[PDB]
Amino acid sequence: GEELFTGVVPILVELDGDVNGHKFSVRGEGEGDATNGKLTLKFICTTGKLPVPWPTLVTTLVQCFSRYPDHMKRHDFFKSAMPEGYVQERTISFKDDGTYKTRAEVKFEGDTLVNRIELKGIDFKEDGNILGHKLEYNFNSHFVYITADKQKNGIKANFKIRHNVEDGSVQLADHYQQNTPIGDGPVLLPDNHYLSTQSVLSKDPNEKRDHMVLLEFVTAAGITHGMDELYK
Ligand code: NA
Repeated sequence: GEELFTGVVPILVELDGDVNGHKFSVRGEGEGDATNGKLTLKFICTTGKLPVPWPTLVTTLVQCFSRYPDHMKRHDFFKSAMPEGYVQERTISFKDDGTYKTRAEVKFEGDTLVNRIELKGIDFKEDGNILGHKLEYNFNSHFVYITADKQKNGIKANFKIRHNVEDGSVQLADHYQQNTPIGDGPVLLPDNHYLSTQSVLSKDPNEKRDHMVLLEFVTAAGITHGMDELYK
């Protein structure tokens, strides 16, 4: 629950991926400050050069660090499932191109929040925007729409990621997401709401490996009951 996130929490991220047969691994380390909604992470492709653009992996590479307003805390499924954790699965459909399917487990190893991911990508075009590395190294702001999934005792989400392309166009990546708690502990199943996300991608000038430095800010919104400063 909430008590596990009141301070700064170390994060580890591990990703094993296969896109069109290209096998790669990514490791990340950093920390999260859920009280402010802030993540700071650095990711390295430990197998060598990454075969897809780093921005395509941002959403896959810990929504338990979202800042939920006080009046919305009872709608925070992600923290409610901690420390035992949750499974997060997605299908990501790149318009006019291939698809990623991802399965991750997000849980605590003691003080550290760990996101361990398997990713499979298929049907990508060899000189599409992904395998052709035509996406700009930057990231837009989005809304993540959450609803409860009673049957699976978890949540579903949907959203559309917009990836800038180097020729000025936009590459859409449609996200379908399901989260299921690990084990049988009680959880908070929320009313419909959304996350508001913002991200900054950068590079470490002293890092020669293929890598991504990430700053991310996420808050929850879409419910107003109990937010008394809004009465005025
Ligand atoms: Na919360």
